[PDB]
Amino acid sequence: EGMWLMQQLGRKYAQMKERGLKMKEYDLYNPNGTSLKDAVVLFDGGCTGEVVSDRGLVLTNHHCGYDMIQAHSTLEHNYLENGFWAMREADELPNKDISVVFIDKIEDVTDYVKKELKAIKDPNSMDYLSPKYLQKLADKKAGKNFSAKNPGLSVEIKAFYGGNLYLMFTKKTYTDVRLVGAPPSSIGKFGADTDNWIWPRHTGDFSIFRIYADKNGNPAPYSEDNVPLKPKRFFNISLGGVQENDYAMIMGFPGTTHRYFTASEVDEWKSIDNDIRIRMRDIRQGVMLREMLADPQIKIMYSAKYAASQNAYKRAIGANWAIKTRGLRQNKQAMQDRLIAWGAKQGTPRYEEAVHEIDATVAKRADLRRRYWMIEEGIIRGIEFARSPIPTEDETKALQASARKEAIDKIRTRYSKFANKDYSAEVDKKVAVAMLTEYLKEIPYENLPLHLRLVKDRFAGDVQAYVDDIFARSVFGSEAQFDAFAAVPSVEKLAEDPMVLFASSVFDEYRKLYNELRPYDDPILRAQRTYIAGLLEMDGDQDQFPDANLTLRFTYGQVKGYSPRDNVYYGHQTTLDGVMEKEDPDNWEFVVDPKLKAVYERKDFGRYADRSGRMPVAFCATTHTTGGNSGSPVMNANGELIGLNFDRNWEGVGGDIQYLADYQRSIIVDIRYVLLVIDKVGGCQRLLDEMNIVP
Amino acid sequence: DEGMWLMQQLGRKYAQMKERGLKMKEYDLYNPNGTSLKDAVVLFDGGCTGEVVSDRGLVLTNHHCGYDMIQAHSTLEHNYLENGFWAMREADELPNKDISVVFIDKIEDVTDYVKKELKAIKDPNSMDYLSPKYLQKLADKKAGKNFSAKNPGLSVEIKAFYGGNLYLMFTKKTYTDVRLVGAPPSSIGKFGADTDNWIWPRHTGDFSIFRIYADKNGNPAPYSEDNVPLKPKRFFNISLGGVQENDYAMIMGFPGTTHRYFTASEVDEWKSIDNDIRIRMRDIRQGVMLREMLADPQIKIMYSAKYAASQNAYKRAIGANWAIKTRGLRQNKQAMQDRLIAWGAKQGTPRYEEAVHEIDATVAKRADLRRRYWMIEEGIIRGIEFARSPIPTEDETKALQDASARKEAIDKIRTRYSKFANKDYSAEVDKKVAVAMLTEYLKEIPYENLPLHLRLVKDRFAGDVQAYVDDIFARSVFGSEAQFDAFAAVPSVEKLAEDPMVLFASSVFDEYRKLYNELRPYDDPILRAQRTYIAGLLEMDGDQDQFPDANLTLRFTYGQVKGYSPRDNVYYGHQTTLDGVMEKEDPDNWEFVVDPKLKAVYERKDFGRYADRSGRMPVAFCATTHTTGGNSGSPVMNANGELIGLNFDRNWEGVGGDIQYLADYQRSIIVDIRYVLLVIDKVGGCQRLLDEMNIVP
Ligand SMILES: CC(C)N(C)S(=O)(=O)N1CCO[C@@H](C)C1
Ligand SMILES: CC(C)N(C)S(=O)(=O)N1CCO[C@@H](C)C1
Ligand SMILES: [Cl-]
Ligand SMILES: [Cl-]
Ligand SMILES: [Cl-]
Repeated sequence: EGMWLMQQLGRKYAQMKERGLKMKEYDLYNPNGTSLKDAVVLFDGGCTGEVVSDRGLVLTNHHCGYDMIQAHSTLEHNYLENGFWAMREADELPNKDISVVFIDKIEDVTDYVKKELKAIKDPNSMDYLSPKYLQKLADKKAGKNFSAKNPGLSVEIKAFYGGNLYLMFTKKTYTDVRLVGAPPSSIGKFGADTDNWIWPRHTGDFSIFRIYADKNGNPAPYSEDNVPLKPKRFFNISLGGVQENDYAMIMGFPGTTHRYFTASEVDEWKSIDNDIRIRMRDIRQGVMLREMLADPQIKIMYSAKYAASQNAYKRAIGANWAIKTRGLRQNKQAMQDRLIAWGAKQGTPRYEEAVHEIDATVAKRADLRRRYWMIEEGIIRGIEFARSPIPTEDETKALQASARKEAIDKIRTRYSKFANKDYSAEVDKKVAVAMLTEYLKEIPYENLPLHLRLVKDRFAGDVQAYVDDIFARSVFGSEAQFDAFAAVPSVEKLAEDPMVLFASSVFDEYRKLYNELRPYDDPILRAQRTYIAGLLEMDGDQDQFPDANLTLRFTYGQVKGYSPRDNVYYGHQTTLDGVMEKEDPDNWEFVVDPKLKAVYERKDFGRYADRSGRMPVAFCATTHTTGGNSGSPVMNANGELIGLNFDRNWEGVGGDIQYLADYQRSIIVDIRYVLLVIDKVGGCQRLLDEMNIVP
Repeated sequence: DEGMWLMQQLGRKYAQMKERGLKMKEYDLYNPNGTSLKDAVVLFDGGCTGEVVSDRGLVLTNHHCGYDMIQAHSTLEHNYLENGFWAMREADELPNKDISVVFIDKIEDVTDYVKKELKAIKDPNSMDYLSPKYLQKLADKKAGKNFSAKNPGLSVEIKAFYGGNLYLMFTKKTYTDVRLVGAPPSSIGKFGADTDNWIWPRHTGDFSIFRIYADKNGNPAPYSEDNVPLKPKRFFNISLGGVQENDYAMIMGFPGTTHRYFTASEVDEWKSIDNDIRIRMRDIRQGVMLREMLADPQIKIMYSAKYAASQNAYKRAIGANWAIKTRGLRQNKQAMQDRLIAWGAKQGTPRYEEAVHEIDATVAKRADLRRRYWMIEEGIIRGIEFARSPIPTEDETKALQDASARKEAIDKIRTRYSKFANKDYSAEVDKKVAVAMLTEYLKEIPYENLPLHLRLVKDRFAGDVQAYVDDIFARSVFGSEAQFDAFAAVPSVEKLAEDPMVLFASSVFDEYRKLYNELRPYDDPILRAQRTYIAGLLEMDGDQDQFPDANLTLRFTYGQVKGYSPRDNVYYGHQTTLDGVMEKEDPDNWEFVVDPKLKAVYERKDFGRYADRSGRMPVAFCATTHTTGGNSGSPVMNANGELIGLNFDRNWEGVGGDIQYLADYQRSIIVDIRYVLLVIDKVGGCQRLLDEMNIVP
């Protein structure tokens, strides 16, 4: 059920041992010594990774190392499509802007932070959650020249439990992290977007990196003189596999959860956030799909934009399914009613006052939040010409010196980036007509961005005419229209341009709504500090975990499938046979790598197949994970690596608010499948040889 | 693999059935010389199965089987199709015109008699051995002089089995006064609607209730207010004990057709011609139709039924091609024929190998013609609505060329034009469908093989299909209402003779008939070779584990209540529940609306004695019985012969089961009798129907 702090391992250890954990507590996490925790990294700011060799080899997801694989891909060596396998360490590719973070030490600094906070005076101060304020406290505690006396090391203080607990992290950051191996995208991204959030899953979602450092193992930026890192700890690879009900545990960096939402916040999340995102994205995607299916050239230009819109659309559908069917609202209502009854018995009304302040803030910001999501989903991300060029103050105060030619070159560069090889003005006019028709039906005239008032006032309610006019008269409506403006540029032409006025008008409303809504966050945050303090004082810190905040957490559960619906059971494990069942050579998402298909036909599974002779691919577990847990190590009862977490089923996405024991699962790529691909597909034996593989 | 056995085969199967769980005595299930459970099974309205469930002639069948009767009695004031129907007294049961129920009174093996009569061979290539006219002359000769007059209600029929190696005579008793008694609302009767057709898990309460009426002596009689309910020889007892995984289950019914003795070349032909063309052409047709229906709500109303009708055999062809691709159907037919050929070589008889060779040679020779036939049938005949536009008859053209018969000819042509261009016809949607369908057709069928009018695409329109179609509608008398009325005011034979739509329709129907007539002669050598082929198969491996092909005659099948794994890591259990109906509820999707009375029964758990041991309300179950079209409405029996459900569908993964039974995928989809009784009770409130049934604890 939870995403536990490392400090909470002592308190959960007996429950974990009862659930099957065999390793000693301090071998998993030791606050004053080397432990398994030391082999876990924050990979490139938002993923998790793990050290799997004494030479700094790192495993993470294919989708986590995707940008690095793509940056090294060319028409001559397309690593994204064919995979990449460095046959020697010297052939491993450096990556600019990459990092791996080790959590060297973790310390509870609650009393220190709370004592420092007593000097505030203003009760409503938000310094208790300020990264700038907490960094000044972290620097004071670590010392004046800490990073100079301890190179590669840095300190950070974070708030937990709404500001009721503070931890200081000492981090070791390495920035020379090289690409070592990757399967082809047909394996690494087998499901592609069709299987995203889906279980059963048949994706070999892994990539391999290596941490490099100076001669002493200290962090150093890229240098040809850097040597592989010999770490304090690395994971042993298990080849024993998994069976149903086996104990499994994960360490990683879950980003965000909302476990302490009031019932009113669940209602708001459903009725505003999710319903607007679902309604607006379905309109956008519907027009886009019609156009992509009618023209193969439109499919090429819009495939990535369509897939990017679908990802959070599916998340919102899964989240709304949980609100509708798993009683999330009701369970938050029961959680807050229990605290209110306990507060009434203790003679302390502050918990009931805190829940009331959250409800009153939610109810007061309702119309504004609705207007914000409507413009963000409907226009800001819904219509491409909302992000068309807006001339700066510097650019107009140049057009009306020879700096007129420089202003036009800057505007031209932005026009060329908006109307790029993937932009269709015709598809965008169609999407805008459907999106604005919905937007104009939902947002009253007095609440519209100023330019949108022209639909009723100037165009007699004809949205199609309004959109046609924007393109017909705008300097960004076509290449010929821009070039005619660029030849004779007037600031009066730009100031009256229908597309400039639309873009300016919608961004002005988006910012005015953002600025008006920002003040409502603070009373809710302040009330949550009191609310969570009451919850913890009443039921304790065990069963109720602190919300995820991109910090190192552990979660434990079992390898177990689930029943998605009446008479249907999804087991705990998928096989290579499932990849072959899904093969469709004329659908790019489900093409099968010929070397992999041959391994399957010949049953060349070696030491990686299960006892039945079947090749496993992926498994699922009752661990509690979220975004940020991509690439996380999945451990055995003995702490040996059995897989990498890479996704979670859509039925469990409401698990960020309420864990769903009968539906929520972490989707994990089996480590045996990872090794079979490195071995029989990549032929990269040296990587197998440097890992410590246990029989 | 698993079969559809003749009643005659119950004796030789009985010990296997008993070891698989059957508890009832052989002659209680079927007895050729007495009353048995076979006497409670009926052929319902020519193509469904039904069963008698009371001593007062009450009959259960599917909702989709009694659908036309429920619809014929529905009005805006009493919409029985939508709200259900529950006659609260026998006098309130509604008569139905053109309905029938057929009882299989006697079944007799007449093989020796038919084979002796056949020896009077004028031609050794005669097809009389399979002729309904010839076999009826033999049935009439055996039954006697005016048998129908001496035994009113009874009739005799002889059918060929095993490709003409076995003949059975059936004595049938037909009743034509069959009244509507009860039906759930369509939201229960067709809950999955087209989305869940061929789908397991399934949550549909697919049942309807009728009653057989007869004269005072229980003899068949057409509808009369003086008719009384039939007291039958036998009826099914209803079980409330339910089902559990691995329980024995058996069915009796009338499966229509199978192709269990196809050669490997016939499987290849079925895949590469029949199925690939139907799939390719229907996907083009459906794709254009769906885009138009999604862009215009009025087009969705007009084309929903045509779209759904096209999809049904399209999904069947996809499921059948999945089996050919993944279950080795071709290979298993090849192994079946190679084994017979090896055994024939050892026996010194080359006739079996010669028979398989004749089938292969006939299949290979008719390939181009059969491809051209399926291409025109799927592509144009079925694919394009203006192919079925009016064609003036020889008598209509003669009437137009000096009498009052001119206005008679115009009124007949007008009636046909009005039926073609009806409230559901869109000329614009049809032009779009025709442009996509003809583009595919013209790419597949060479110029010299085209219907004559289609040659104008290359010759007159420079290959522009859109211009050719636009021209058909712009210049045709049937292109619009105003164009027809202008023709009707000044009709000339010459206008009709040069009409582009008339020429298109005539041209495509001429080619369709020429292909049909050229292909028909190839059926006979295959049929004659199959008589020898199946004779060899039976002489070699016996009439024990190879059943005769289905031919709309009474058969039994047995298996177990068991689910299956459709794909890697996915398991579909053997039983669905009322919770599955509630999970599927979508009030703004007509297919998945839930009846408010049913939703209340679920919320209150008002399941009575109908719920399972765990308090869950069962809906449907699936079994390893071997069924096909014609088995809708079939009784599903317990090990004791008690009714446990009604068969109503089969999963798409098992549709290849008409050629090769698929033990790990093929299932019969059955509505649980506990759910039927729950709906009659808590939804219909029709207690009298429960009271007349014999319900066993
Ligand atoms: C194949 C596509 C079109 N979908 C039906 S889906 O399975 O991806 N589905 C996953 C989650 O529920 C929906 C939001 C979409
Ligand atoms: C998109 C898919 C999942 N279908 C809804 S389907 O109706 O096309 N399909 C159902 C399974 O059996 C096939 C023969 C047809
Ligand atoms: Cl380290
Ligand atoms: Cl012979
Ligand atoms: Cl099978």
